[PDB]
Amino acid sequence: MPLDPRVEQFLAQMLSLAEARQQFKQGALLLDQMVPPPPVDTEDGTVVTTHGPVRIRRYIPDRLRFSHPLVFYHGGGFVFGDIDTHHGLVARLCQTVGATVISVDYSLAPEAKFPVPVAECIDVARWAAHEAPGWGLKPSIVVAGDAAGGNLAAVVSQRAKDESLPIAAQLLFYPALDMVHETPSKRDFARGYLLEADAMQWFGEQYLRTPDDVSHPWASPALSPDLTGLPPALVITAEYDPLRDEGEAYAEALRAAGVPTEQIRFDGMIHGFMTMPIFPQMEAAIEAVARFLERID
Ligand SMILES: CCCC[C@@H](CC)COC(=O)c1ccccc1C(=O)OC[C@@H](CC)CCCC
Repeated sequence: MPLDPRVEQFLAQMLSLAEARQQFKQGALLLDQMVPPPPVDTEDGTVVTTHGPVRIRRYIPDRLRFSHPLVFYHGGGFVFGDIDTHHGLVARLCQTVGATVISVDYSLAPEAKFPVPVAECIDVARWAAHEAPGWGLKPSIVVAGDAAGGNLAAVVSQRAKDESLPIAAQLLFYPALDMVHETPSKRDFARGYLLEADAMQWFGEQYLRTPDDVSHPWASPALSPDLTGLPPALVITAEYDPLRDEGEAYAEALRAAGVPTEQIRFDGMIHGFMTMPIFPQMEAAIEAVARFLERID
């Protein structure tokens, strides 16, 4: 419950759009150098979405143990990140679960704005549902994402029924869910825990079209008043993350809507930890993912 010691060390030791994207990529590949991912067979590809081609990467496990494709949406505040920044997480998800994983390079803001990545993420999920029989898998997919990518996975899940899209589960890793309400964790951990109040504002300015967008349910899936019938859900939070309370409240709300829900707070942890392989909690959370999906298919 105190701040993990390795996290403390991490936090102690630490301007242009293109080069802000760059330092994000460099921070990521620096973590991967320090703690290399397992080897995994991949193949690049493209998906035709209603907003353009979107690059994807398919991960193939050494040993296929799971009978649904995972579709992973990377985080980074809708502004940063890509297939490469999240390779360390996706590689381990692929090998630990023994699932084929579709990692998605959706359109980043501010070039694309809300709700372009929502539509594209829906299109890729539909693509994967269509391909699944030909991979030898069940047609129902698992959607998954971290932070901003958890937001997308949550919106995709809520829109699944309307869009005739089969989803077997949703893995939300410290997701952003509510852009309207100021929770206690948002106030208590506003500064100093990697993800900051000022950054969250800036991401919002880049992603949304106008301030009114914050209350739209495809920006804020938490405001959706009827969560009955949604995909079984694994919701992971970090204790010391401003996003913690919305994530946890959402899992509570799903539980009360009859949705089979597993809720896990990682104590001592901060936002982003599932892409930070310097922390052993990253692999623990990946084992949590593998255990949860055993209870699915
Ligand atoms: C090896 C991979 C490198 C990246 C890794 C750190 C080394 C993880 O970083 C993060 O998770 C992260 C860090 C800073 C800013 C944003 C994020 C992020 O994903 O979500 C931002 C949230 C803001 C609330 C979107 C909500 C918009 C209202």
